[PDB]
Amino acid sequence: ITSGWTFGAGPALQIPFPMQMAYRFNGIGVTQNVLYENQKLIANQFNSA
Amino acid sequence: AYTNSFTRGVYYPDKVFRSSVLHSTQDLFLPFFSNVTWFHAIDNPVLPFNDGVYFASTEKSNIIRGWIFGTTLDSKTQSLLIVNNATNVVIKVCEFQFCNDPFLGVNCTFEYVSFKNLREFVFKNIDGYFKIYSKHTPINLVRDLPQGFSALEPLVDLPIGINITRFQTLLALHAAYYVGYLQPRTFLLKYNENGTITDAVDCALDPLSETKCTLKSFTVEKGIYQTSNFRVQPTESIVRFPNLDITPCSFGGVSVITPGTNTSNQVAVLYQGVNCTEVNVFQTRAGCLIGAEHVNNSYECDIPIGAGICASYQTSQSIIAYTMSLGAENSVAYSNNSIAIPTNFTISVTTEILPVSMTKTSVDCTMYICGDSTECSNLLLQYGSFCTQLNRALTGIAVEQDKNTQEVFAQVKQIYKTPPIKDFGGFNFSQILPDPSKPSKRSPIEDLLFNKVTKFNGLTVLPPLLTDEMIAQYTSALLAGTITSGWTFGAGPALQIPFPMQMAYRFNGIGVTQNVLYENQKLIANQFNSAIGKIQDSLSSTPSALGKLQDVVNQNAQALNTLVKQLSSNFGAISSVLNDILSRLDPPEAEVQIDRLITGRLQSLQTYVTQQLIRAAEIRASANLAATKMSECVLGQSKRVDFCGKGYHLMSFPQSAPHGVVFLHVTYVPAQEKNFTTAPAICHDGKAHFPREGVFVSNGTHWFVTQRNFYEPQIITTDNTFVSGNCDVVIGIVNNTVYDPLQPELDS
Repeated sequence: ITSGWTFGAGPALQIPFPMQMAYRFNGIGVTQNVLYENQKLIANQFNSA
Repeated sequence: AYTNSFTRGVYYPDKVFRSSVLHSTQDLFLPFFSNVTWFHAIDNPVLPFNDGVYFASTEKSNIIRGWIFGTTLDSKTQSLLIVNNATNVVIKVCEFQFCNDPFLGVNCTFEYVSFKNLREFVFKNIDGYFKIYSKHTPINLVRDLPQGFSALEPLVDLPIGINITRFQTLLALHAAYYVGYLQPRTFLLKYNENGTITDAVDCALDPLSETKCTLKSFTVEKGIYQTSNFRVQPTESIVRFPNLDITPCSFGGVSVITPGTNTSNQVAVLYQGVNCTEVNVFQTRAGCLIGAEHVNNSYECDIPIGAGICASYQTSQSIIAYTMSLGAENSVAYSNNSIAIPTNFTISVTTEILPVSMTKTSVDCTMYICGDSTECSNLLLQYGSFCTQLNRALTGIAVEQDKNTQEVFAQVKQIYKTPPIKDFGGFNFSQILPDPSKPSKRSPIEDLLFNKVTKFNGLTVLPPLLTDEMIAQYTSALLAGTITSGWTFGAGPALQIPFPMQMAYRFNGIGVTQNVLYENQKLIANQFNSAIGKIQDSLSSTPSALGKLQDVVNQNAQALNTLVKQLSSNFGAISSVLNDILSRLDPPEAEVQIDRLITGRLQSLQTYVTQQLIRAAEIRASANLAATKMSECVLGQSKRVDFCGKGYHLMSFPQSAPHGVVFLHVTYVPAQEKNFTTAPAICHDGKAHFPREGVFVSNGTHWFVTQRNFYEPQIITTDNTFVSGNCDVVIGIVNNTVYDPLQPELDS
């Protein structure tokens, strides 16, 4: 949770959670701004889930 | 506690010429704690007796001259009474008029008629005969006799055993006694071919010797073992039988912890499941310990004992107990405006070992069970073809082995070769490259592996079909194709692409700009060469890699030895030699002896094939995994996390091993990091801006953009940014300006 996947092969590097989530979303093939424009609703959905 | 005829006192039970082989024999021998003083008659005369002397010192005599005695100081029993003419003797329990005090001058047969020359004697009255053994060396000092390891070699004798009195090996040419303290147990011997051999070993000096005899070996290796189960002493029966509740007594194994023999010899003992209150003392949950203490400092596990506690040879080094330690703790600073970035890299080399196959054997059921006896056959045929179906199954697994080998190493269609010029842009691949100068065509690391890595009763071994030579040919061809053509040849025809842009492609595969390689070529080459050198040295130094292969080799050898040994038992039969069997004792109980033979080989050879079959299942899963790794990580590049080495994989080369395979992984690792600050977005002209790739950072007075695996600031333009939406909805935008790249062309 603290360092994403960075620590898996080297020294851990701090990085904000929303930026990590944006990296994940770009990984799946969606532009990053979508996360920013809906982050509150996404967090609500995640808590409900 | 050793003061010698040395570890003689092992007499030779018979003349059977065992040679260079282990065998432990239980016989009549002598107990511990033999001490004695020197007295007056109101410095070693006749000893506490049996036949000779004790266990450690040095001498050489020319001393003894005279005698008037009895060997038991009686002369009614066998005295050292010399009316024995050295060719014929007299020994008299033969009843003559005995004088109660002996004298000296100025029927009881040897021909057959009335000693540091360590000739043992004979008065072992198994039905009344007489004889002598013989060996030789002398006494001029405290005790002695010499050293070796085995019994000697056979020429002429007539053996029945001994009854004289002074425990042996004897004292002569080429007040009260003194002897030492010896433990009686079995005695292991090793009759070398040349016959320069004297000694043996005991089993219960201490748990060290207990392991020594339990493992049936001498070079006890570092580890933990359990000897014969220590039944908790049932001093008396239970008061429960006829003529509030009662619970039976416990029991448990006795465990021994020890370092290597050459390392040291001090040993501790572990008791399993027992309570010390109910039996140095170290009370623990596991049980009782000696030499161990609750020590504040801790380490990782080195010699595991169990129950969440591990012991090691530690403070010099001694057997101590410590609580488990996982590792150091760490934490990081996470904030809404924090970020870390690396700046430097490095190159690493790792290895990997896997088994590939196992040897093939065969067994001839009919002769193994019958000994090639017509009577045995015409009795045995009534049962069935179970042995034949066993042979069928064995043949099936034998062919399956070669099937697996061919499957794993049949992934190439065409062979290649390297050009005579080895100009490879500074890279020195001569290490893993085969050398024609050697008698074989293997690389020096393969040669180092080959040097470092080092029956007639119907048993047969089937040689395989593939040889080391063309296995090496296959490996060399694969390496040459890989280096010459990259990964293109794995999908179609051969295409030539040089190494520099080959590695440029590899770097680009992991999101790294290709100019980095061109701007660091010499550094990367030097790092690679140093890594190759250090892996040569590491593999030349550490010998602990080959354990996986050694395990299966020793497993098969042990199984074969066990099945061979099990034949020699009697299973209740009067004899084990079939010829004497049918000559004397018929098959009312030779039919039960062949029944127990066939059923004992049902378990033992169905389990030959059964643990060899579970072993085949394990080796087949291993071969499947090996082929998968071959194809995925050798013919291409894998995006899987930690599937092949640690880090970001770049290159892979396979190497051949006896019944195994060797891999080298080349990975990329970041080295140096620095702190920075970042923000999500920028609002220059009231409009939101986002990075096309990378991330936005600031040095404090300026703002830049760079990739996510290497630090390289860049000026913010519209080439790497795009517009989407206004600046109100987003959170954390900044009031910075983006430089317009079209204006300095428009003004010009």
